[PDB]
Amino acid sequence: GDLRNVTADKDGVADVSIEDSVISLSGDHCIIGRTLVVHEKADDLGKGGNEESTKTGNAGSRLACGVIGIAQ
Amino acid sequence: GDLRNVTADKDGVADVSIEDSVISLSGDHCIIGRTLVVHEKADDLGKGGNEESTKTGNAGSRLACGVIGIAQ
Amino acid sequence: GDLRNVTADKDGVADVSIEDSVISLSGDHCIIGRTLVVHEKADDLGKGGNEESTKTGNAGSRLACGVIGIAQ
Repeated sequence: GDLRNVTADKDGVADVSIEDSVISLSGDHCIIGRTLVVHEKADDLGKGGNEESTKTGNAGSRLACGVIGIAQ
Repeated sequence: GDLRNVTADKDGVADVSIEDSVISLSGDHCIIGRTLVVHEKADDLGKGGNEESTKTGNAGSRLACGVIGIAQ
Repeated sequence: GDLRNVTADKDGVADVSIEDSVISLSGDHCIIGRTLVVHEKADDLGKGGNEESTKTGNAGSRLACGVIGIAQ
């Protein structure tokens, strides 16, 4: 036994089935301006930092110990 | 036994079924302006910070120990 | 036994079924202005901070120990 996830189906138009998952949606991110200024200083961002990841994801830029400055 | 998640179906138009999951939706994020100024200073953001992740996600930029400055 | 989540169905147009889950929705986030100014200083944001996550999510930018400055 121990099926742990089962999605049966016989007919049906445009049926949706979401079992144990993670869904994330965003929209538009407009920025209108006339002057953008960024000043930054960093000195110590990692001193033996361990990091793990298993079955992860994101809809953008991925980084560890970053000084991006201006992202998008 | 121990099925833990079961979604049966026979017919039906546009049926939706959401078992143990995480859903997150956002909208638009307009910003209108004429001058954007950012000044930043960082000195110590990680000194042995452990971090784990399993089956995670996000709809944007992912980072650990960041000084983004201006995101979007 | 121990099914723990069961959603049966026979017919039906546009039927929705939400078992043990987490749903989060937001709307629009307009900001209208003529001058945006941000000054920031940070000195110590993590000194051995452990962090875990399992089956999490969000509809935006994810970060740990951040100095974002101006998000969106």
